[PDB]
Amino acid sequence: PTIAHGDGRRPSKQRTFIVVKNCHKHHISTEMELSMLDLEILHSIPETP
Amino acid sequence: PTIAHGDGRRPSKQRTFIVVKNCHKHHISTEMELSMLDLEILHSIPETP
Repeated sequence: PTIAHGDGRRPSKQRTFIVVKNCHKHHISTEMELSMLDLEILHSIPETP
Repeated sequence: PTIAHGDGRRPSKQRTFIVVKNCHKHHISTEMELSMLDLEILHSIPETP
């Protein structure tokens, strides 16, 4: 908006500002290790304690 | 008003003051701009959505 003033200065027309805001994408990585012998007995079901 | 005194000083009379004040004027002006196309098609009826 504007103000009207009695002063001799020119009045200024209606004005709008159009503003663009942009994203930021961030990337996150973690790592895990698993033993082969550990993965071995998982499939079978145990019989002896 | 005044207050009487016993002294030999000459008396000041009844005192009257008349003060005149007048208006002051202010003018206020805004300017707006309207495009041709808006004001034209306002009269036009909607044929299609």
